[PDB]
Amino acid sequence: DPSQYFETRSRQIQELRKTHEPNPYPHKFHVSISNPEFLAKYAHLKKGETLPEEKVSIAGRIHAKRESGSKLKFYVLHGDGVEVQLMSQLQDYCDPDSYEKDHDLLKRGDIVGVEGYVGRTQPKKGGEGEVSVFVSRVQLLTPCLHMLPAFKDQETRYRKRYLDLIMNKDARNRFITRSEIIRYIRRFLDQRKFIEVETPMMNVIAGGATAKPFITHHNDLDMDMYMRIAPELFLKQLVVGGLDRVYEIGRQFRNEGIDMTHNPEFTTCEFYQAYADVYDLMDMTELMFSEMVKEITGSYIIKYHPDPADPAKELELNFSRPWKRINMIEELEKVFNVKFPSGDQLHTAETGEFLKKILVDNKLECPPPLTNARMLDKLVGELEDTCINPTFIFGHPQMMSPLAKYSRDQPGLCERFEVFVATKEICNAYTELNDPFDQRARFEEQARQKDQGDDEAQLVDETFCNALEYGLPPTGGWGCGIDRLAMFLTDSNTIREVLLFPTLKP
Amino acid sequence: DPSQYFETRSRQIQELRKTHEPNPYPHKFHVSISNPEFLAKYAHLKKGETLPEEKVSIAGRIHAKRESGSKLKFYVLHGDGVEVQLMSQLQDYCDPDSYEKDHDLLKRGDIVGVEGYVGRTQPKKGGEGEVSVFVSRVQLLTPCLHMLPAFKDQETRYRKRYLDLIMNKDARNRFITRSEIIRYIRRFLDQRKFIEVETPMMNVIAGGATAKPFITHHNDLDMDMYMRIAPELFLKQLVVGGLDRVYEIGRQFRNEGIDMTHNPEFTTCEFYQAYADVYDLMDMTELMFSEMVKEITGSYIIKYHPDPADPAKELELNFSRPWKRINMIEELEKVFNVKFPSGDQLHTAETGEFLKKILVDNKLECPPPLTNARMLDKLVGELEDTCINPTFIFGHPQMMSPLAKYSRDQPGLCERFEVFVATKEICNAYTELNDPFDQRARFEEQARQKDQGDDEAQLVDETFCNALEYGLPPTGGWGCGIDRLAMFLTDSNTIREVLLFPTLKP
Ligand SMILES: NCCCC[C@H](N)C(=O)NS(=O)(=O)OC[C@H]1O[C@@H](n2cnc3c(N)ncnc32)[C@H](O)[C@@H]1O
Ligand SMILES: NCCCC[C@H](N)C(=O)NS(=O)(=O)OC[C@H]1O[C@@H](n2cnc3c(N)ncnc32)[C@H](O)[C@@H]1O
Repeated sequence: DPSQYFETRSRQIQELRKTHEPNPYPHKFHVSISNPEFLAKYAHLKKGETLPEEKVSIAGRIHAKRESGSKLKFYVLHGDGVEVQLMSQLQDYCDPDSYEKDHDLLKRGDIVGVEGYVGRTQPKKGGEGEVSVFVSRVQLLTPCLHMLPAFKDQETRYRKRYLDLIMNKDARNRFITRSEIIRYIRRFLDQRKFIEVETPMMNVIAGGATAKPFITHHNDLDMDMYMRIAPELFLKQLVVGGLDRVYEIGRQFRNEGIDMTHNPEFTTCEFYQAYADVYDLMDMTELMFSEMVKEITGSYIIKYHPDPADPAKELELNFSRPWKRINMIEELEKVFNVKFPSGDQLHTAETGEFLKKILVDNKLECPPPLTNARMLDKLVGELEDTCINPTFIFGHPQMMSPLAKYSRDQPGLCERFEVFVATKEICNAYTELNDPFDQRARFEEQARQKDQGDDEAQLVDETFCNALEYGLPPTGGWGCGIDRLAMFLTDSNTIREVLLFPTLKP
Repeated sequence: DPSQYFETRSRQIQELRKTHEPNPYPHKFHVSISNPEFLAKYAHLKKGETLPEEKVSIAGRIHAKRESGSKLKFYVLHGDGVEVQLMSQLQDYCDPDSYEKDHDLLKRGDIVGVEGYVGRTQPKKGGEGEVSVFVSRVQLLTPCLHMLPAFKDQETRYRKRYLDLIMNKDARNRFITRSEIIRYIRRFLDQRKFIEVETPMMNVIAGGATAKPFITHHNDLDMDMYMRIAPELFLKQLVVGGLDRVYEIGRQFRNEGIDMTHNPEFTTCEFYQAYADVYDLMDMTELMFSEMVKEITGSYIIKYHPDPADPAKELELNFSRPWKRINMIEELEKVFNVKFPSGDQLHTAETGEFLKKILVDNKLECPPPLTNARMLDKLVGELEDTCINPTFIFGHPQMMSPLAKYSRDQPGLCERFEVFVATKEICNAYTELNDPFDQRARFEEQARQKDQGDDEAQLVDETFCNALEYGLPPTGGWGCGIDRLAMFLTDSNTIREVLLFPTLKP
């Protein structure tokens, strides 16, 4: 029957394309007022009151149609996230000889334009009225050839996102919220005289993060190229150039598997501020995010539901300042009740045995290669799993942070922090390593990590090294995951529901 | 000697990293006031007047250093696009025993922080004074290991953009202007209740334009994918979903050669508005662009210098409304003094012979394949080459516009326009083709164009065709080249000077 409806409506519309008495695909319809403005402009009307002088013209998609008798029909239009009811008595219709022929063509799902006047209906059985258009003329703008469903399934909603947006309206709101998150961040940085810049997405070396890149080829120059995994190395060059405050909100490309917090392409905001350090960035972060949550949510506290198998599970995310701050190695010592190496020894093979002994005793599986950086990163997860409120984890070792500046007092650690919300990492920031001598050392250490099997290690970029030799000022850098911010502010348990068209496993 | 300077400064700084008496790479310096704010706050000072009570602390890069005698030195700092002079008498220096040792370490090009008070110098020979910092303490923040040049060359500036920004400051301004163009467009659309969205950059089918795409591979899913050449087909699906007004400012990827108006990756703004048509878009375009030019330039008229071999050549770009409007085929008939086919016959092989006869008689070389769409596109160039002011070219044929809606009165043409400025195409817009029956026809016609050798033809996307069957309202679509807008508003004769890091021919 769905196939029968599609074939019947197709032949009907196809005939109208030849005959053009209704002209099923007209060019222009003049909308006098949007549906939301319509409902707000005339909400003051009392139940039963009408203004026949107030002529309007609106448009939208038919979501409901009912007809009682032959001289009365009702419609419900969806438009701009608002539902508007139409009432078409025959005494209100201009040209009553066209009344029945104009209506019989309209089916549920069609885009229609309608003219008429304003009034609030008076139900005999339910009361409270409804601001409606008292139809004088109705006109088909675009016919819907398919029968719309009466649709829970998840991964069909991702291939036909447009159908999801038609049927739910719940999806529509969270993508608007995602837009508002991005515009809040731009406002925050623009007001601080940041310059919005754009750096290449196709590079000969993909640096600035630890990830596997996408590869492509430019035919005209017979040149293989990597899709960028981060804009970091370019943005620091701009700061070397004199652009003291830059930021970029764009797409990243990382060749990794899909899960509830990972997409092969995703949006991240990175900003760089000269003459600031981590402690400036820590105050910037919790000022920006706490006040963003209150402005968008209405409260400093969010109720998040992480488990899709148990929607009753409720987490309470308190973004109130000050945020909890913890030192990584200090708390790792408390988690496992053991004194860790000094910190300048965290790269040694003796430390590697120490880390693996903790992993196998606690039955924590670390996928190979078992470099000290990866093994420790797995151990840090035991800290992340109790960070519900936004929590700073500070003091990453140097073997894990090839581009973060060494700590001014703690020997083997870096001035670096990550923020975790509901156990997920939402942003990464540190004091920019502006020391070309130490930078070379970190790049050599990464090269040795790749020698033991870590293909995602960050090897040296000599142009970036040249910029550090000309001089990068003391600056602070910062990067966040926009998609993950959208998850927690829209109460989405998966990243595939804050992405309009998520990467499809075909 | 440049190598000798780099090796000498390296050994010197390397020693300071061990000794740490100066500590060549300190962590944090507290800037009391930015250099531009400094020059504006104290510009009221008269020549010779000082305020020893007003203590400041600023930072920047040394661009000039002079020393007269042993107790007086001058510096000139560059910061935030502003140049500030430092005066360091020994009577002003706190701890005079450190005065000479603190200064001798500083070389031209170093990032330094400086403290002192405010005053305007009084030159005995040149007058007019200069608001200066009367130094009490100077401190090295980042040493510059390389000798800066005394630098015209072009393509070395693209590989070391940071060096370009250090030496010129002329480059710095046009990238700020480019930022202001993007933010003007966002303001224009945001004020009209547009939603800023993001659509995939990695698709299984790259549609929405006529171009050759980049190909890549996702390992986890063993899946080949195309980098997007346009977001159009996704944005129309959002309008089918109920997002009546959407826009996206992001990167496009087209595998084509580099020239003065083409980069393999470039930024384009596309917006889609339901219930509007070309004539709405034409007024939107010349309202947005004319008022953007006046707000950013200060005038409705721009002086553009297109030829790099002849910088004296000056074009006058008048963005005043109304803009000139011309019909494509109507003016092509006047250009060649010949009546063109009816328009519904422009796809036929008889028309193909007609087009080639014009091309070979006028010695216009069209690279194969010689499809009617390509041959006509070459002929249209003869119109483009006299469009100095922003000019609409309206009425493209259907064989050239597979996604533009057919004209309501002109049989074989589409409601489509392109805007040309100084003979270059800056934007492309039309009435969205919301007719799935005719859309299939256009996709079949493109498939036949590919059969005759046009590998860039737009073949069918069946998911997008499904969305049109559910119903796309009558909408108008619009797309512009941000990089090309930046060229004309910054007086840049090549696209590689409005791109921070342009694609490098290695
Ligand atoms: N100089 C200071 C550091 C700047 C940030 C650094 N360049 C960077 O790339 N950070 S990152 O940790 O690699 O990623 C940034 C954030 O993006 C998010 N992210 C990372 N990978 C993904 C994926 N795959 N999908 C979605 N979001 C992701 C996550 O919240 C991260 O904290
Ligand atoms: N539905 C209305 C039409 C929307 C626009 C359509 N999707 C589109 O892609 N237009 S385009 O003509 O293919 O490109 C848009 C603009 O981008 C610019 N452009 C195109 N190719 C390049 C390249 N290679 N570099 C820089 N700028 C470029 C140029 O000004 C074009 O007018």
